[PDB]
Amino acid sequence: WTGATSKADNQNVNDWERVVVTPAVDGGETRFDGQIIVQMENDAVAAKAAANLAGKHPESSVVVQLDSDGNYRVVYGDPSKLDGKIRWQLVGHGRDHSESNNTRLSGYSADELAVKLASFQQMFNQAEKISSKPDHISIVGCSLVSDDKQKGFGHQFINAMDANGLRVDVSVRSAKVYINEMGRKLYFDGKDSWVNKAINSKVLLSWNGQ
Repeated sequence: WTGATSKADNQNVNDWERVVVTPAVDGGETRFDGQIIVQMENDAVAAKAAANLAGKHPESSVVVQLDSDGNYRVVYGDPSKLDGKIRWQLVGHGRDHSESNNTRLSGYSADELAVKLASFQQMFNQAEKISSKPDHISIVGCSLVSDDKQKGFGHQFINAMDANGLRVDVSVRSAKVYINEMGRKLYFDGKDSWVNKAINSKVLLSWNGQ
């Protein structure tokens, strides 16, 4: 399991596909007062997974599509309701690329991603006339990748974010997709198959401040 084999389509946000959000009928409870869900590539799995996350908390979630140039569009929700400390969820495919140890999320190394998000933080709040900053960032991979490469990117990302002026807690996990004809939520193996895993793994990194 080495994530998606395709090339990340992360350019020209205005040409991306949009998915309708449907309010989850058993949403649940959440810590956060609100959240921004950032879809980082034009991919059907990512677009749907992003919409599914927003569905869980339809009244307090904002879905944003964001390309490599820093351009974005709000495809769901009301950013004006975002205030204070919130959650970010990043949705895309993890990919291992040949000549390096590391992994990349929607085309970006952890450092490149941190630079773009720090820029997005500045631009988005000013454009939308709001005062918000992430308290926690959840990385939601749409392709199955091993536990260790998940942990590796997470550690790189949380340090890179801090070097760009944003100290946030970071979690990393793989998303499941409900497969209607199979009637089950399954993981995409990054290539051509759905995978049923009995056990889900999630790593949570947090600043101690000690």
